[PDB]
Amino acid sequence: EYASEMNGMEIAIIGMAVRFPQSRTLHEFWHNIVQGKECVTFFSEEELLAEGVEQSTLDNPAYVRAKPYIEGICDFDAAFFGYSHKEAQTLDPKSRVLHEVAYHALEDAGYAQRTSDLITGVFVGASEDVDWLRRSLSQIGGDALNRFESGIYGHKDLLAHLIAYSLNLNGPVYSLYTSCSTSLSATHIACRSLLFGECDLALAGGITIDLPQKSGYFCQQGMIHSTDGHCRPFDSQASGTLFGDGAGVVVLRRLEDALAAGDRIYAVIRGSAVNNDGKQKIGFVAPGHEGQKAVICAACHLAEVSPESIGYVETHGTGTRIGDPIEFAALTEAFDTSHRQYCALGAVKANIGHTHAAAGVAGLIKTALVLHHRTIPPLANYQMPNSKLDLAHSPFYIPIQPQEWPASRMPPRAGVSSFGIGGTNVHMILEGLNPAVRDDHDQVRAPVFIPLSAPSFEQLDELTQQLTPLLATLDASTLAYTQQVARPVFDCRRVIQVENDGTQAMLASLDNLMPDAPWGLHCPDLRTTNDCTYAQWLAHSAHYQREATALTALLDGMNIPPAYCHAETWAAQANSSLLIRGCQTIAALKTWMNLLPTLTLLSGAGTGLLPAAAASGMIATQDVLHLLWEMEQKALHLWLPERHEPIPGYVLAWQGNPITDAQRNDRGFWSEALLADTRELGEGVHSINWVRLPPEIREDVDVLRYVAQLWCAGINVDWAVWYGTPLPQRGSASAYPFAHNHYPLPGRV
Amino acid sequence: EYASEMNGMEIAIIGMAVRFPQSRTLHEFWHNIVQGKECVTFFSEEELLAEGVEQSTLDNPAYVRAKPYIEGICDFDAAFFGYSHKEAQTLDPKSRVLHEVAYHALEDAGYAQRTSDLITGVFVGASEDVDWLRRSLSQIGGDALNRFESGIYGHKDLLAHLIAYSLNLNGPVYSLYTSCSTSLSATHIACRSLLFGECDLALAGGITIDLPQKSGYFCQQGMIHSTDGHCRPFDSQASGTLFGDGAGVVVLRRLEDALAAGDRIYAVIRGSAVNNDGKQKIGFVAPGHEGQKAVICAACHLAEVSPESIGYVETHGTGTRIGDPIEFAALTEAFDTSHRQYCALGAVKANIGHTHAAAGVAGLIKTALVLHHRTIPPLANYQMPNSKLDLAHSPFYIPIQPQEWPASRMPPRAGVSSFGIGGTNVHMILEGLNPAVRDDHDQVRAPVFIPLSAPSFEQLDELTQQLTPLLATLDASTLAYTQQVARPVFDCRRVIQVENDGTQAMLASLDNLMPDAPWGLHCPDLRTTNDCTYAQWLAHSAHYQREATALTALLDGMNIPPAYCHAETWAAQANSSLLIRGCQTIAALKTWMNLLPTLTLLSGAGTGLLPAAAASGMIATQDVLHLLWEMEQKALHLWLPERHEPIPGYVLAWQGNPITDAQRNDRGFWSEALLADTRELGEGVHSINWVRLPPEIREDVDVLRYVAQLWCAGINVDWAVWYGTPLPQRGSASAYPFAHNHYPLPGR
Repeated sequence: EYASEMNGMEIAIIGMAVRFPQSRTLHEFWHNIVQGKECVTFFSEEELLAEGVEQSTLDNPAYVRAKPYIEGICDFDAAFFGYSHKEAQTLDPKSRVLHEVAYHALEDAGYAQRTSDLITGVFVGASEDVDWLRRSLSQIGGDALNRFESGIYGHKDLLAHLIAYSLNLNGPVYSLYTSCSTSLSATHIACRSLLFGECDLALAGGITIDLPQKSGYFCQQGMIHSTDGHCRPFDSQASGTLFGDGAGVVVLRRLEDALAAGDRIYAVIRGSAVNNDGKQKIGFVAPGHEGQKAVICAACHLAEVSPESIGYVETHGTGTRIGDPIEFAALTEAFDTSHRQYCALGAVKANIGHTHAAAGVAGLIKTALVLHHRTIPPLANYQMPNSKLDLAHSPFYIPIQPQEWPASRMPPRAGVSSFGIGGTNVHMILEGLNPAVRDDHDQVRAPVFIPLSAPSFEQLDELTQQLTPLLATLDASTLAYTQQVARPVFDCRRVIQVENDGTQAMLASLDNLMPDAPWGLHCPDLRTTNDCTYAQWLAHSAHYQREATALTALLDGMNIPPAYCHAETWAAQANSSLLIRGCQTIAALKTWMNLLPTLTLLSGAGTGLLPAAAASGMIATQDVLHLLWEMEQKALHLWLPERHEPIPGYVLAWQGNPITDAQRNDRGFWSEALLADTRELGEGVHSINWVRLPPEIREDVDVLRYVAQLWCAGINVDWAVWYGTPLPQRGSASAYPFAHNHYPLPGRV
Repeated sequence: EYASEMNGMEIAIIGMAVRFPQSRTLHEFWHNIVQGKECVTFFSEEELLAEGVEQSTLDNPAYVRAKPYIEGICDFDAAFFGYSHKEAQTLDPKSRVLHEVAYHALEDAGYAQRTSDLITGVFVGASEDVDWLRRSLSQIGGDALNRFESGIYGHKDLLAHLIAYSLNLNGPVYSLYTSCSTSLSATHIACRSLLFGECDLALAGGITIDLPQKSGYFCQQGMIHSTDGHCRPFDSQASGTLFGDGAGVVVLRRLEDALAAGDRIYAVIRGSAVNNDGKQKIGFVAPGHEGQKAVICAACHLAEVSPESIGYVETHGTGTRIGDPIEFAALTEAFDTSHRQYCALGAVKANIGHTHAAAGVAGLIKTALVLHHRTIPPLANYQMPNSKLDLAHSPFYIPIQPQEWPASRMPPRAGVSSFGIGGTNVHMILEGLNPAVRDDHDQVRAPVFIPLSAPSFEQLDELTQQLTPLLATLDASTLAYTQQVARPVFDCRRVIQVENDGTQAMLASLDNLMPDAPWGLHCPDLRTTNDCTYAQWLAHSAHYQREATALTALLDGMNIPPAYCHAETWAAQANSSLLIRGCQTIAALKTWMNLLPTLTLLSGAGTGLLPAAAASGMIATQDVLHLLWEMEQKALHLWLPERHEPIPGYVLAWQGNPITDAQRNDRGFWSEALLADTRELGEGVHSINWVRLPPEIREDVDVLRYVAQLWCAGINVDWAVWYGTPLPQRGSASAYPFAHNHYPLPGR
């Protein structure tokens, strides 16, 4: 829950995906952040010569062989996003990488393929590097049609529109640029476009791929750059600024919609200000002290947040000698508080370098993870404060070792600053959420079931190997529920059972399974039997209880005695009646049609045929219920009801033979079936699949195991029917395994 | 003035500028629009071959020798925007052109060098050309630092931040791209930034320049490019689209602020919508029926505008044979009304071609001019409707002749639609404001003065020759007023007096002025002169009337009046009462001080020292009214005042000799001062410029003529002080004369 006063300006971060340096996933990114490790990979001369960088530049001492690079520039799943191999070859690598990162952000949001009723805008940015321009334009142009298609597909300008076209997003799709605050500017436009209500979801956040991956950079004195290959923000050894690669996408909702839909929310963006320096600085690349102070004050006033209550600031933190004290003094002036050493500082550019179009979304994703985990990270590469940082009389301390959030700064509020080269300064105030009530004291909960699904079996193997650090990071219950309801399903399926001690047990396939057969559920004669089509196991399911309330409301005005009209009392008086057994079987079959929506046949022998017919809709419920009352006591003058047709996707059976619109008008075989009361099991051959549980069901999760084994077959099980009236909070499941085909870079000088 | 409902959603287009094909200014653009002029030019083989296009590419029959191009992409005034010459050479030729167009839009809004208290955002978007990438990266990378600076100045994506740096705009500055709708998406999020309160002004715009200017293009079957160099939207012989260069910037403001600040408003964007096609089309480069229909419906809903009240729709109108019936059908099914042919269809791409990424602001500027001029333009190259177009069962007709905006369509609402290749569809609903009243009642009353100013006399001559089409189009009085209050002043100045027949007479300069002399206002003796400090001519000023009312409100508490008060009949006893001559002089002097900010001396011949000290603050105003009443009766002893401190500046003199802090404290100087002198040049020689008006003054525009000659003689004039309580309306004055320097394109 949020637990602060809700103005209208509240945007929730409901799912984030990264491809930062050494940070392929969000958990690897958080691991690098809380471990405080630099993600720059210093290379070797053989690696530079392999990537096409010549010894006449390797011998140059102002060429630092270091780059915070991204693995997987050339890998792309073309067919998943609707591309041909020729189209994916002509695509920019930024287009391919942000295709995958944006899909992973929708997946982490829980909206991977349920973007139909939601308007989703794509607000992404992209840096431009001249290296891709040299490679792509230096190739032979050929014809004019190919050149027009190459200018459409292979430029970063149409990045957002390609992402929207592949992911079928029909909101405000903009491709922004403000050159270092590009992705907090994109997040600001996303927040404003959501608060206006143009879109209901918003993908925000940029990408930089410096085409030559595994290369170095030319440090130079007139530039600002890291002279040694490390970025040291707010540090006495601040060498300069290290330009990494990166890609980050956040998915954003209004907090009212995100709380109503049960979305996991990392943090909420309370307010966001954007200004520009204009001429109020030294030059075009200079920082502006007053512009940064004004944007922090405007965002704090925006968020109705006093900077007393801010416990972390993700600074822009470029690691330069002169820009860091301007940023610190602007933060000190905007925090006109006279409270000393309470807010932490941070810079993600210590870890992943400057990212230049994903720098703002790097800071936003890092700050949302900081508020989500309530853990102040360490600021990497920091030992001594910069000599002109007046750190002692300031609001801000710098964390050297990871710590949890201070108790006297609650609710956790934090600020994300990204200040552009170009002058565009963005500040965002973010508030953390109160953590979820885990009512377990690490007691024995249940074996949970994680339904992995991939379009091919090797990707399913990638998923199953992905599940092990995922269970190392999260809890099994929310990961299981999120893979149940928030992930789209595909052909190749696999369920993993996870116990209290973490052991990933693959559920076995179903036996006696034949392909291309209808799915049926048969209920025996309820006069002799006791199981009311497994209704003692659906008694928790908050849908059986819903249909029990429905039959209670229908019965009140129908039947006299109290013991038949109280809900949730039917467990003890189950064997004491037949009307109770029929009502239990009605609600059980309704839940067994909600689950397994492709369960097509309904079957029933003896007096369970009236539950089968009333659930299927072939007979109305009224005459079934009071008819079942006289089968409870009278068994004389049965009244055969009206011939209704069932629910048109569904179909009835008697013992496996479908009694469907060929005999249904007859009074003969209905009364012959009902008055017989035989219960005899159904025949061996019906060429269909029976929903028949194993007889070792004693623990209320073996039924969930069985419907998981059903899901591992062709059934598209709707798992939300199963769960009780406290539904599980969602959280983050697996990321998609992409069928990584390889497209090389056409490199030419 | 607006005549609709203020929901708080309205954004006023208060200033526009273009650089379109054959459209250097806004008026050339509107002339090309109303004449239906196709602004595409066709080249000969010698012109293209000498321009730098290969002979094989010329004699290819799949080459079309036509391009709607911008004149002057290599010209730029670098020193105006803070650029050195190499630094402006490293600017791409979209940065230079859009600095000029953006300054012209901000100047047309009247906020050139007035964006101090206003937070101004820049929301522009360029479309990158592969050919200037070939130029700029065909240059040798001699240094790494030069490559970094040439990557942050050479790339179009820093376009908005370069504009905001050069113009000192400190609001939300974004560079955007949504394709054929880049500049309407820019206008859209500019509108949302204004409506949210992020910025008070917003420069929204876009630009394409495909850098071989004057060069043809390649067409074939798989491209949408036109077969014959003609863009013919909604036409039977629609060949295909025709891509040209273009630039255009609108300046936007919230409508309540634009009405409060008295801005000229072209049109009012009532509501805007942006969606995307998504995957719901055939391909990525295809148009989408449902996206366009949904965005037109959403924009009409958010604007609270019924689609039967829309009298003109500026379409995308790309000129293709397939996309034109798709766009017409989406407009038809978004216009759910059953009325037939009440709305005109427009397409600026008939005129200027598909100016990519400036097409949205081309259509928006055209639509805002249509609503401003209340004129429905022809659709150019239109002869016959397309065979898939059902104009008969539709809300739309295609005008062939320039029609007036019909009655029973007030207030004039219009929609503008730009539909990107990329899927982003923007639709906007614009409402025209109202016509200007023109309350001269077709009579001759006043020559009016147009203060041109420029930093050099070549620029000032160019600005002077701007006035023949500007007076051919605009009203002279509002042209003069918005030159007076809404243009920045520079050093080289020239006033052009325009009489009521429109003939331009340059206003002759002051033939006797002294350059370093401080300016002073001498007022003579009050006992002998029936005339005050030109107060009979300054009576019509609003500032003078305000000061007279406040002064009389001070006066009547302890004046023991003879009831000659209330400051509206002071001309009645301006021959007799020394009291109201003195008070009238005080109010006038003070008006002269507020009208000319560089006024210093206040010399007086005797009893004019009381109004002089009343303005300069050395004696309090109540004290000089009381003492001057005592001088009116004069039977008692003379009074020595409290002798307060002087105001900074505004120093006192007696005959031109600035006397302060030597005998300003004691008594007898005041005695020999309040005894009269009756001498005009009492100083002899002191090298002081005076505000002695010409001796022949009849028409009351002669005093404004003298103030204009003072302005042309090197001092600032607060021109708004002069005018009455109905102030004139601002309008469009004059495009700035940029000192063009040629920056050639690099080879290959």
